[PDB]
Amino acid sequence: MQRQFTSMLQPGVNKFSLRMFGSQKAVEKEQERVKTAGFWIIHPYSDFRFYWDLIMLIMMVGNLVIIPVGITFFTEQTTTPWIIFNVASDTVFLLDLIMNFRTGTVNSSEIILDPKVIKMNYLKSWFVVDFISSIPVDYIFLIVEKGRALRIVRFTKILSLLRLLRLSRLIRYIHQWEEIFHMTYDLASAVVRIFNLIGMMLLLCHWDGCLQFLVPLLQDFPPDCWVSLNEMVNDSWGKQYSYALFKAMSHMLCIGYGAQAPVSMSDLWITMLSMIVGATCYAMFVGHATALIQSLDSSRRQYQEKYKQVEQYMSFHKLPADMRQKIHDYYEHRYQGKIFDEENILNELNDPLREEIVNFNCRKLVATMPLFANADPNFVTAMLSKLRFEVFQPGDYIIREGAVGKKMYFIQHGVAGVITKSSKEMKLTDGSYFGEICLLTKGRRTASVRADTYCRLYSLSVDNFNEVLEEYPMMRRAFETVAIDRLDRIGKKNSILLQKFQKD
Amino acid sequence: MQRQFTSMLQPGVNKFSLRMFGSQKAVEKEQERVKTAGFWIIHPYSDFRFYWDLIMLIMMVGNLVIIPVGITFFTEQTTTPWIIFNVASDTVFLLDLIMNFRTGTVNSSEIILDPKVIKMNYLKSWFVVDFISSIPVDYIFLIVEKGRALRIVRFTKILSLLRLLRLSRLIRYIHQWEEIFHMTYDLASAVVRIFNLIGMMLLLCHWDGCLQFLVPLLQDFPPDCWVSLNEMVNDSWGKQYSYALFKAMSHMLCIGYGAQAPVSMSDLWITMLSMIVGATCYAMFVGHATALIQSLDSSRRQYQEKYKQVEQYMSFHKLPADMRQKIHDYYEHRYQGKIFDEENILNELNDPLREEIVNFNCRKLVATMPLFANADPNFVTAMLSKLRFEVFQPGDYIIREGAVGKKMYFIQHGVAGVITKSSKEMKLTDGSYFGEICLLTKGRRTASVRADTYCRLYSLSVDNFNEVLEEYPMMRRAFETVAIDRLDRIGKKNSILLQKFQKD
Amino acid sequence: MQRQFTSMLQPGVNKFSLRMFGSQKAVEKEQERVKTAGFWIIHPYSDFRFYWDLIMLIMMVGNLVIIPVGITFFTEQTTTPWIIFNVASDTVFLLDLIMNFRTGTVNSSEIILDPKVIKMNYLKSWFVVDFISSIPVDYIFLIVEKGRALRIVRFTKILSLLRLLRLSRLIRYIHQWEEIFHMTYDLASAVVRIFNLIGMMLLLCHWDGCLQFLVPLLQDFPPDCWVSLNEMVNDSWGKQYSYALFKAMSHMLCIGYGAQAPVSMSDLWITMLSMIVGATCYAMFVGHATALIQSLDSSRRQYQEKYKQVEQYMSFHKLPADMRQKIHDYYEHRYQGKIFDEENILNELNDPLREEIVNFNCRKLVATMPLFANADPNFVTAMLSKLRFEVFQPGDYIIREGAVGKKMYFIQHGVAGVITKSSKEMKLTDGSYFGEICLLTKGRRTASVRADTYCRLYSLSVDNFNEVLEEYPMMRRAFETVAIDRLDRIGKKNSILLQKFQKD
Amino acid sequence: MQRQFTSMLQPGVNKFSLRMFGSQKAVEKEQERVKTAGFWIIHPYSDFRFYWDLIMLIMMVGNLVIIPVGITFFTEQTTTPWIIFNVASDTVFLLDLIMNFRTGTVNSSEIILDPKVIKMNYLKSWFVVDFISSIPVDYIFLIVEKGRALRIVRFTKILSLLRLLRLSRLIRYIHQWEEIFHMTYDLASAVVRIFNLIGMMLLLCHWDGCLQFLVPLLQDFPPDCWVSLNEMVNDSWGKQYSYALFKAMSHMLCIGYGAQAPVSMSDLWITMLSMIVGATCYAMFVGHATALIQSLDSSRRQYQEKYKQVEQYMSFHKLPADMRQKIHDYYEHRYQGKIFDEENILNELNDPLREEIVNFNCRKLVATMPLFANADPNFVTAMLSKLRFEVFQPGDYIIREGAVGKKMYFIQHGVAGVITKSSKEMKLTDGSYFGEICLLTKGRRTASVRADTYCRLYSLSVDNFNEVLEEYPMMRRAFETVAIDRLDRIGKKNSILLQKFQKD
Ligand SMILES: Nc1ncnc2c1ncn2[C@@H]1O[C@@H]2COP(=O)(O)O[C@H]2[C@H]1O
Repeated sequence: MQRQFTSMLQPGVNKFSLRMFGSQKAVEKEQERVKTAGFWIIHPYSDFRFYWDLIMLIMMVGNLVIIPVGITFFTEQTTTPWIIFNVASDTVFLLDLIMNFRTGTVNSSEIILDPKVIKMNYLKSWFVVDFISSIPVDYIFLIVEKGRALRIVRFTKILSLLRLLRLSRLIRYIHQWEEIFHMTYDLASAVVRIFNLIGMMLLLCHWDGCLQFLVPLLQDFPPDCWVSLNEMVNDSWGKQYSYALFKAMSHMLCIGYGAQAPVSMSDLWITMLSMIVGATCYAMFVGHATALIQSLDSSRRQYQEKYKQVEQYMSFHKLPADMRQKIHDYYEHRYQGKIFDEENILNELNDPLREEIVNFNCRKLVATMPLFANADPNFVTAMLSKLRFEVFQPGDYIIREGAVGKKMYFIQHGVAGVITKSSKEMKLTDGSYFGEICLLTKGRRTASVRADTYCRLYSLSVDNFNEVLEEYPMMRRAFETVAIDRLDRIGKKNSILLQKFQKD
Repeated sequence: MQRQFTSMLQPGVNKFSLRMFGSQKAVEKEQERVKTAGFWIIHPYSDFRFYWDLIMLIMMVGNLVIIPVGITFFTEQTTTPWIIFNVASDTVFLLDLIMNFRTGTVNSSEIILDPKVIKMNYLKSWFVVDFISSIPVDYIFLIVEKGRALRIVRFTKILSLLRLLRLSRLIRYIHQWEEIFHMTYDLASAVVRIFNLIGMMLLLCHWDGCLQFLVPLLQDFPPDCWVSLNEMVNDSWGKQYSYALFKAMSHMLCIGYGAQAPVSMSDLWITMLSMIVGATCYAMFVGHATALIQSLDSSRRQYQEKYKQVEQYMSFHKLPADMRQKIHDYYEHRYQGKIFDEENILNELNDPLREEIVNFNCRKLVATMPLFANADPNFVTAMLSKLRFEVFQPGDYIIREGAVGKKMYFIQHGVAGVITKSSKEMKLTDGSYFGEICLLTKGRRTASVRADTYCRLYSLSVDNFNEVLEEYPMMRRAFETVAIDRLDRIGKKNSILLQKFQKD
Repeated sequence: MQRQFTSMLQPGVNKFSLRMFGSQKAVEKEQERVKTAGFWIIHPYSDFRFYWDLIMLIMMVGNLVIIPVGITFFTEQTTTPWIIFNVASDTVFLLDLIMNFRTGTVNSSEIILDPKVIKMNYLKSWFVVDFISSIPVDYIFLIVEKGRALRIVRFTKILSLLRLLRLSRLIRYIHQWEEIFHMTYDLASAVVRIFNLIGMMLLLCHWDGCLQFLVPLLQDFPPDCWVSLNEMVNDSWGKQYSYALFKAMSHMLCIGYGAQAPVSMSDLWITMLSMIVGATCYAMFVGHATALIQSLDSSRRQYQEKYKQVEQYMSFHKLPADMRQKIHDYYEHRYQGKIFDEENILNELNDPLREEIVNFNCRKLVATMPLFANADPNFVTAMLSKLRFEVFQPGDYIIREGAVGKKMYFIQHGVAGVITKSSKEMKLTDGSYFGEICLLTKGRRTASVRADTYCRLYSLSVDNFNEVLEEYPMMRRAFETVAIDRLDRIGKKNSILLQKFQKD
Repeated sequence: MQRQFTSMLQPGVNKFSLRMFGSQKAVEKEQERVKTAGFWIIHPYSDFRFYWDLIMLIMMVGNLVIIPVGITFFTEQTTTPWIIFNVASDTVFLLDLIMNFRTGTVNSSEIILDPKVIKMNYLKSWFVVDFISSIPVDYIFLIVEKGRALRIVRFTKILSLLRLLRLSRLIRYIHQWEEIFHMTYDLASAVVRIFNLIGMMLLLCHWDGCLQFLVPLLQDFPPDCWVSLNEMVNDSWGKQYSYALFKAMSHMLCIGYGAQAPVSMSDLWITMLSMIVGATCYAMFVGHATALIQSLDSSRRQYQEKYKQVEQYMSFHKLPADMRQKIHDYYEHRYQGKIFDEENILNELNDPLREEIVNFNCRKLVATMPLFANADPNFVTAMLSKLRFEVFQPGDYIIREGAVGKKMYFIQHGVAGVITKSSKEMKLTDGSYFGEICLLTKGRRTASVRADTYCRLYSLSVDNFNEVLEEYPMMRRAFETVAIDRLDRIGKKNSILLQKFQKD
């Protein structure tokens, strides 16, 4: 199963991968490139690499949690199981270190050159810290000593603490994979940021708890320390840890001290350090929280902000209360508490998508109308692209009689009434259009039109209409025919239209 | 009164409802849809549902407040009145649970399918938690036991604590109804968010207060606990609660500990937990406050921000101080400390509304002018739509003599003076227009015009004017006539105009 | 001096007033309106009113500071000087109350109707609180009693505390005058908001300090209170106040308790209340600070944000590093770290201002050029309005030979070199223009032009140029002449131009 | 080496300098201006000045750190080394003061007038504070005394504290140079702001630590002070300082008190003051942190915000889930999680840069296409400027057969298939163009085109195409030829094209 291994090493065709590299052909090229170095090089966005990093993360986390505690509260640090654990952990880290040379880096296109690009760049960047972390230094030191004890013991713990420098690597890994996870699952940034901070914060607290206890151990439990004053040196490890952790935590969240304020200088300085660390962390957390909160209601906030401008405008012109109310109502009907700019979004989209959206919007209208179903779909598409959405309140004159008409209408939803001299009352339903005659006749509006209820209309401008009809002269005839009947019903004969019909 | 009940079950025609569903016809359709399931199904936006939720909220709140306290500070938990209270409360919750199957869900259109849509979705979503909360588990356990006591008693309290899981339901309800309340009364989001948080925070504090006391009770008041060290075990319930609450509250708001720092591990851990809960809550509160504050002065802030850009621009070109001052003055006059973009807002509005606004703005002007009152209102409307607002400072040449004039003017407010060679001094008042001759003659400006005080003018561009006058050729004649007299007064005869008049 | 008084009562012609009311004539109208009610009514924006409010504010502040302290720490509350102070203060407040009926309200235009508008609205709005505050209730109570003592004494202090309800009025006044002060001196909003909060916060702290001491006094110094445990009942007033204030302050800023955690319930509850008040206040302060900070660097922040978008764009297209660097350099040269949009700002301004700005920008250019100084200033104005600012980096081909030229140029600043076949090297200085021939000839570019150093140019488009020259055909001749000489120098004869010259 | 000195005094030609002054010629002018005053005046942006300020900053920092400590914890303040240090420090400050008269100020152009502009402005601005700081006042006082001791000693320390007023100058310097450093290295503002605050905060803490100890020293260690209660008067200086610092720091970060709550009034008041200082500082820090955090993820946040609007839009129209998914996919492909507006950025850039960018984008396309490599580069440039980027998803009809075609295409990347009646299957690769025939023929689309995979296309509109081809009629012929072959292959003969070819 070498082929399988090879496949694993190369980048898979994931959704994220596709997004990164565009087409699938492009992905293949990357794979081919990878193939140059055999049974050695690993691509940064590979599946195997992901798995490896996952493996690392758990282990790393454990080490960060467990190691300090082990160093501090357990004096028997040369016992079997512990030793076994340590060596094994070190091995994994060593392996990881080795892998980083095989692993490709990303800066432009990813650096796939094995001996030159990856090795020489990594050796001058992060290799120094990593190497120290990977190797078991304390054990080496012990071996050296082998080939007066208290001092040695004291020294060893500090040396062992070098194994905690793996945190940097962990951080790096998190930063890498989190970016990848944004391009997969569409994560909210703020949430992610807060979670990381929380993880960091807790870790720091833990370290402080360990650290505070540790200094006394290192300093041989002097009587003016906090451990000796409470008389909990001979108490169980767990209790001590808890107390230490509590002490650390208080400083972090700005509560208080331990049993008493620190007496000895060493203790005092440690406390101060913790406070400095803690307070800053807390501040950062607060900031993060604020950011998160702002993000969460950003959609709602924005709308309100936009509306505020409208209010200000009104104030500037000193409009009557009634008028203001009307405007407010209109706004409510139009946007329904949702900020967006159709002009921008539609522009951003491509043609087919736009068509799809438009069709969905006006599907009902299309179904209703007799002209739209029979004619070619291309014509329909042409028509619906040029439409512009409008909302009218009840008691608004949509068209006034005698004016110069720039735009016709299409009733998607609601009921509008027609008013003409000696025409009684005529009411229009959904899937009806009005204002077609003034654009055809090139004259004035034959009669007034006023909305009965709230009317949701799709307007079409004159120029657009003309453009549409230059492409499809057969559809104009139908329109003309429709107009003529309406005119007859009304009682106002348009002569030009009649002439045109005769000609036809 | 079954009809009434049915009506209640169906959605009413509220303002919010109208907003949601658009037209009233649409609302009727929803009602009809609801009617399919008889004496069973309840619509989410129904009036009855609202009332039910209101009923729940009070009760729920009471339970959240009262239950924990009861569990903790009252050992006599099997007494009559308490028992009566508990059972009754449980009944209501059970009823509510039953209702959720009858209640429709909102995701698109609301799911009105009774046996399939509502029941199967809710059973796999929130039913598990709810059911546990509703049932009186402790009593059931007791019954089971009936069909050594201390342990049982200890167990029972924890079981009873399951009744506090109703909080989730409460939260859900709040989230639902708050959305509805945004679409009714136009609430500020930030305020709402803060209030909810406050409610939550207080509740949490209360729980902590209860919780802290509770552990000692559960653990049988060990001598190293905070209750036994203060010697307030046998003190009255209320005092204990207060002290406990105080302790909780301090941790929340980051003040301090109780009488002393916790000695026993159990206490210590509890304290730590509280601190973790408390600190985070505080941070969240701070964030919310920040958000609120930003929202409150957002209208003011924005203006300032906008102005800052202007200042920066000036700095970039390194303008003289005098010039800068002038610009500042202009800005002050123009916007009056109010950020808004007329171009956007007007576009957003529909035609009738625009007309109304324009009319209100220029009502005074219309009243003043002799031409506007006599002519058709359509013409007036056409004119006023195309107008563009402008502000001039005293000592600014509005028109310079001999230039090519692109726009005429209309004095809404202020006083402007005309300057011509051997024309002495002429001053114009509100409701007067100037700059009409260059657009009619299609030549140069006959004389200069300079503002006396601050002038608020409505400009009309040449193209727009032409457009207006192609529709109404009768109004042009009047303009021409007006011009001729003015020309005569001046002493500069325009020949083309004269010719036109002769022709007429 | 009744006339003077009358004048004072009426609104003065301040800058703020002018801004509010527009023209000075308008202000006069307001004064006339005011005149309807004689020796009675006061305008809200009057000078006298301002002075009155100033007088109030100091007094009010003093009362807020002094009264609580007096109530608490001085048992001898019936002494002479104190009595004198109190009565006098009350008198002023009573007078202020009376004034509010005379004072006009602002909602639209300000309500100047004396008996109906001002009196009936204020009587149902804020009169209840105010009246109570104004009257000396404690003294009245004492009088009543006159026409067992300890209880009475206890009662009286609480009654006196009603005089602290003037805070509301103070707040109102501050809110009023701060708005006015925005329209005078162009204050930063955030700063103002923070200052108010600080004032409020300190006041609250003071009250808490007083309040904490006060309860013990009211409760007769019970031995389980904080005052009796420290044994500072018989200590001097000042020390007590300080300690009390300290205690209050700690709760506000989240430090700690007093000497010990509160023992008695009353004390405990008070402490809790203070904490609730304090913590919230602190949160608010933090929010305000955040807001202020964001405001302060908003000009800088915005620029950075804008740039970030550019960077993102570059990243999207995956541009070479060199190219990116070039772009960065260009950006630096163009905007100089200053965000602004000329297109918007210029549109916002009126014509004369624009002209002034343009002239200032291109004054140097005008001075340099021989054509601009001799010709009419109108022509110059026309030219300079249509110009568009551009920046070029050294080594950029401004014009390439043989291309179709849409725009000519004007060198404001920097040095550009001309490159033609067998033309050697020609270098242009400030106040020189190039690219004029392609627009005149209506053909192709005669020769290439490349920048030597960083060149700051003003471009003029073809259409604009044509527009300019239709108005002024005499200036075209000069241009033609200039071109011809250049052509001769080059060695490339343009025939059309020659023909035109011949015709001329 | 006087020439060198002179050079140093004058402004160097740095990058920052260039940015400030534009061209290098301009810089020379500044130098010339500087030359008017000889061996005296120093320019604000000079290199020497920078160095001087750097020198000051270290020294100033040291003084701020060291002086207070010296004043407080060392009673032997008249010893040799200390004296030597003090005098030397004073000398430097005196020199700096002298320099400020020689140093030019910046307000517009920098004030280079030596006796009038720089001296008279600085003498009325900041000279008062500075002078006091510079002079050794304590020593002068001592001298005066020379030409009962305890009181004198007490006095002297306070006088010496005047030397701490150099902080203002330091602040000023920082504010100056930080602005300069923004215009050099493109620093993130937020980071800079936070760092300054941190520096300030620490300094304040230090001062508080010193200050707290100092009052006892001044007050002669009264037994009710915090130093005497802990019995650490005779302890070493360092320990005392640490304890004092700790005490200060706790108040700053809101932890607690020292050993006990303050007993004496003096101590108490000091503590309160510290708390006031501390809390405010902490709040400010929090605000700064928040600002920083918002800045850091602003690029990411913005994108998310933008997307939210899209989501809202979708919600408003109530689109199907499938459709929504499609839209999401499109968005992901198009922008790749990166907010930017090409329309704005490109407008902001100049022509050459745009050309460069466009060329880089379409270099591959150019390489691919046979027509583009052979023809003139000018033509290519013309073509590529007018192109518009578009993205298509697999299964989208790019062109539908029979429609009126407004735009042709260019396949940068991906694979698109052509569909015609009885044409089998034809597939196009990168560097191929389609949609050219409808623009040439001025008719309808000959056949449909649908994307196979994700297609990245560059569209060219009809009008733009026409514009391009009016300039280059030779390139049209090639296009026609290409079309004809394609038509032949298809089987649909276009007659007009054929006619044109014949004519040619
Ligand atoms: N000898 C010259 N001196 C100054 N400018 C020139 C000379 N020759 C050409 N130019 C300018 O360089 C430009 C090149 O393109 P145009 O033909 O648009 O217009 C040309 C002139 O404006």
